Amino acid sequence: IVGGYTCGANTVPYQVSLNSGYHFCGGSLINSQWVVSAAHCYKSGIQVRLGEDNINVVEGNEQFISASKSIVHPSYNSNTLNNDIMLIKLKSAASLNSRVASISLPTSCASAGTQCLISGWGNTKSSGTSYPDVLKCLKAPILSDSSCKSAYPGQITSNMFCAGYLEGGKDSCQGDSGGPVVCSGKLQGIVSWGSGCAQKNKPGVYTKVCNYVSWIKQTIASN
Ligand SMILES: *C(=O)CCCC1CCNCC1
Ligand SMILES: [Ca+2]
Repeated sequence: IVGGYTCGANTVPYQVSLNSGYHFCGGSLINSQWVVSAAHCYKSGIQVRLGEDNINVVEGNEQFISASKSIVHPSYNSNTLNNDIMLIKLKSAASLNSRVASISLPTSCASAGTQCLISGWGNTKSSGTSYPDVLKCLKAPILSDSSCKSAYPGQITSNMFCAGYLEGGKDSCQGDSGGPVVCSGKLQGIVSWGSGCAQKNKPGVYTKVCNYVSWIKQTIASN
């Protein structure tokens, strides 16, 4: 996250770190046995780390659970990143409480101007790499579809939305992929792609979760 602040330990209880010997993507806990992340974060050998703040030190509250299966959306397109969403089932259920809790799925989509919270352990520099130890947060608004399409002509599908600042300086960045975009207590987006990090006129693009609620519910119910 570039231009963000330190969230504070366990203040984002649904945030998870996907680990393969190092942190490579974020995710969101939606129930005790399932996490939602981005399809482009897929790989085998994923260990889900819950209740984290400093990802390089065991501080207490951490729960490390292996993924039993990962389900990439059947229509995911790696070239356009359309349908960039994946579900991960945990080998055992997580222990929920105040430091580890699930986030609710939306009932309606959010409108332009809604302020959301984006969090993650991704790069904090737009020009070069600096990865933080603790979780960073950023408050960002959802932009209008016209500003989003004017920024990325021909690349925005109806399963994506832009959030951020056109002036540059504040954005999600590499390492934040797969993580949550929460607005009014509902998971509305997943960090997906953008051009560089916090560049002027190039906001971040997020997977529009409200378009997948029935798919998520139906997939969880059958697995
Ligand atoms: C995931 O970490 C790949 C890059 C994610 C982009 C970075 C720029 N802001 C939008 C998300
Ligand atoms: Ca830790």
